Amino acid sequence: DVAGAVIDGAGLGFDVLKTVLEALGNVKRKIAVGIDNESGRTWTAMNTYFRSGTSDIVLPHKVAHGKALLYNGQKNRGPVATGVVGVIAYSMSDGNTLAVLFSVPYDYNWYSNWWNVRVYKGQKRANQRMYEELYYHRSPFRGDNGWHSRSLGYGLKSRGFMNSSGHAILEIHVTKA
Repeated sequence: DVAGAVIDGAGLGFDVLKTVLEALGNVKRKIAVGIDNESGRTWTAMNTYFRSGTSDIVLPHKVAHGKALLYNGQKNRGPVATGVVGVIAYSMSDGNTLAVLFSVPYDYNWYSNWWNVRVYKGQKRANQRMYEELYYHRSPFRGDNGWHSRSLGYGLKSRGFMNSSGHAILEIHVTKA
């Protein structure tokens, strides 16, 4: 229980991500993240940048082709009106970086769920700079209960889904172009 689980790629789906959410218990804002590695490359965890919110687990360290990683986060605990906003960075065996943005706001009167995926040339750690590119400059997807596809370059693509609520799930599949 130091890291999030690694499961058979084919196992990843809505019910797995709801089980992850349920284990966090009834906190106001929380996310279950599932990324299926069908990239044909091994991933090695770099880091998670939390702009807001926290996790009691670290990224699964090694995620082979054919494996999905499970991850989670939740709002900072106590009377702060914040959500859970951060960036996951994995190193790929080609020397590049797979980056995932998740954004779950406190106030749905004015803000909505957002996610993003991208491949960076070389070894790039998750930080505020990467958050700002993925959020403000690289056409994030809305957590609109819709599936979205994108060509990542570097011979990969993504297909993913995020729901629209404060109890958020983010399912992503990286496959071969």
